[PDB]
Amino acid sequence: KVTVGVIGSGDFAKSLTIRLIRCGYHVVIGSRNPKSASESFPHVVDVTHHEDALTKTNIIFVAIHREHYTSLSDLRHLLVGKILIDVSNNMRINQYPESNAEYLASLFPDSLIVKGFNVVSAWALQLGPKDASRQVYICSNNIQARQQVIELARQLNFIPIDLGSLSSAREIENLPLRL
Ligand SMILES: NC(=O)C1=CN([C@@H]2O[C@H](COP(=O)(O)OP(=O)(O)OC[C@H]3O[C@@H](n4cnc5c(N)ncnc54)[C@H](OP(=O)(O)O)[C@@H]3O)[C@@H](O)[C@H]2O)C=CC1
Repeated sequence: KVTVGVIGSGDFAKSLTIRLIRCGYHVVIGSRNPKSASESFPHVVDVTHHEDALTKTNIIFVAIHREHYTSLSDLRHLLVGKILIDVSNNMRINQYPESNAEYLASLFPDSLIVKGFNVVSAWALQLGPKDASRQVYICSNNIQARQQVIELARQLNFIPIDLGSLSSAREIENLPLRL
């Protein structure tokens, strides 16, 4: 089984882990408190500290909020070359001078940041997307990473919508707030 990483242990991380297992992946979780977080996950999930989880995969969902990204800054060297999937949303349209994915890319300039899955609810990861809204919008400045995340979306039974460069991340982040 291919191993996919998730940083965080909240509702989104738990729901993502469900879907990843159901679709045939092995999951490693990086948590600040893995002994505590371990009960929030099945025994088949490897719950560990961030620095250990990162050695077990090259593709990591960053299932934390933007305001906590700098808590990972000391991992910069270990994260070099890894795909970081920015799943985040904000509470306001155009909240910051940069999109959350561009902010994450500025913190980890030698990682490969891909925006994706922010439009998917936790409940949708558990039950599946509605048949008329299976779409997940994906973008990145790195074409190869973008295509890997597009393929992961397909394996998770979503319809990936390729919006090209990371410049698209801002309006992808605005979309849940628009109607
Ligand atoms: N909930 C949802 O339905 C959706 C959420 N999202 C996005 O997913 C991401 C997570 O959302 P959600 O699960 O609801 O968020 P939570 O508020 O549950 O936070 C998630 C994780 O953040 C981690 N973390 C929390 N604080 C810190 C910190 N101070 N430093 C380092 N890590 C920290 C915790 O992991 P730990 O304690 O294990 O370290 C925690 O389990 C967000 O970006 C959100 O916008 C996207 C679509 C839907």
